[PDB]
Amino acid sequence: DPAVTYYRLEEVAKRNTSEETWMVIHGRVYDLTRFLSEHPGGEEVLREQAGADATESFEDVGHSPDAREMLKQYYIGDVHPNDLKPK
Ligand code: HEM
Ligand SMILES: [Mg+2]
Ligand SMILES: [Mg+2]
Repeated sequence: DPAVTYYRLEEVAKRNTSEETWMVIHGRVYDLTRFLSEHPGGEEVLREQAGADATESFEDVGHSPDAREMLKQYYIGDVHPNDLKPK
């Protein structure tokens, strides 16, 4: 619990603009505000899903091992349990 700060998806949803962009990937929240400019796939696809769980798009694109490593530096917390899928 403790080493983990939780975020309700309703809060994540509000970080959907260039000033502060967050995104959920496999139950974890990422502050990608500084990452936007450096994303090889470009900014637009990230703006389209900012504030939301983009796990499915992330996985369908087929990101590389180094892409997944890059996620870590932007990890800020976990999705609140109330917002998680039931199974
Ligand atoms: C809205 C979610 C995301 C979408 C739709 C997306 C989409 C894409 C697309 C379309 C490409 C180019 C495909 C190709 O290599 O031919 C790409 C490449 C890449 N993306 Fe994303 N991306 C997303 C999130 C992220 C995140 C969170 C990171 C990590 C911080 C990331 C890191 C990369 C990197 C490093 C590449 C270069 C190719 C690779 O290493 O796999 N992307 N992305
Ligand atoms: Mg704040
Ligand atoms: Mg590695």
